[PDB]
Amino acid sequence: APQQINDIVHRTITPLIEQQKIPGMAVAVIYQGKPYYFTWGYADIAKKQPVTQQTLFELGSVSKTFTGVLGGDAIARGEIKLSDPTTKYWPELTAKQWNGITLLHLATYTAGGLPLQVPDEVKSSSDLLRFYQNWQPAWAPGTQRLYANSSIGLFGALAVKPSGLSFEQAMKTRVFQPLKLNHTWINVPSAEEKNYAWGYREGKAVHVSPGALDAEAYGVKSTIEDMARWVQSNLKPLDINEKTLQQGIQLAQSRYWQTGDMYQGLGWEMLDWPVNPDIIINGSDNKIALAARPVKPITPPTPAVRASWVHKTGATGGFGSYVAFIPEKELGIVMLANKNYPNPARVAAAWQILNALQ
Repeated sequence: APQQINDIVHRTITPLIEQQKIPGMAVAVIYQGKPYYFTWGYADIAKKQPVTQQTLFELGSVSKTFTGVLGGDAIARGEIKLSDPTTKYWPELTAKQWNGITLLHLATYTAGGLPLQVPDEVKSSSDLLRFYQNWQPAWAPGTQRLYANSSIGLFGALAVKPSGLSFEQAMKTRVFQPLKLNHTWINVPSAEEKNYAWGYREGKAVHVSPGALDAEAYGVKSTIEDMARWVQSNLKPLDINEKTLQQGIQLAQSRYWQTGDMYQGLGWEMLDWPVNPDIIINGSDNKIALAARPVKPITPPTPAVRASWVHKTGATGGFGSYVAFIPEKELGIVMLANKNYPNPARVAAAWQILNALQ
């Protein structure tokens, strides 16, 4: 098998890299619960530093899966409930449109049309309150899914408030450290900058800029080894000894809403396996992924289904990442690249590889 894995990966990824002009890439395949690593190209082109298994990539919105699991862990500690009103955790949010908007709604993009980004002009805490106080919803809570950093970003910031920890402290102590993710960072330390790839965008070497709620929505950087361990932990939560973290991983894969063939978890998105690859490939194009779509609630939320395709795309200006896994098959893939290339190309490649190995 390890050479069959090698050949399916090289047959699929090597043309992808040439077609998309990807400067550097790391891939981890989880096959029967074990990781196999592959690297291509350069972490820093100007310096000709190749990608290795310790290169840090920006995860972009794959960070939402960490936020979802951290929120699930808070649920399992009894610190929050997803049915709780947002205003329970932010009493200054007095404006009337927030009546009935819950943590569930924020976590799952169903608050009623919160926008894709927090505006750049939002810098201070008072800016952020004014932004949400003045937001006018386009839909009633719990009726339309509209993917939004301003939604799940706020979920993450509020979910950690009963703990008394900052979002970064909560994430480090409750998720990163129990799972031994020792090269995963919301802020890369000075000592670790040496491993931090440059992102590349139309001839420019770039790193993600600070923004409001960035840690919660798109701010994690990680290595291909830590992301393989993240997939392992999400594939087999019963191997995790911290009970509320085990339960939080499970809660993040519960099915809270359905739209089309897709189910919204906490951060993670899920479809039944085997999946029609046209559905996930086309559905990752921004024409669908960024569109408003009607949702139906699932009641009670379906406990994490083993025969699922569980996945998340992520981008920053200079990076493109993708994670997919199938709990029933103990099978998954991470793809990290320092160019933001179109999602359907990532999904089709990842599906080609896991399909071959099922």
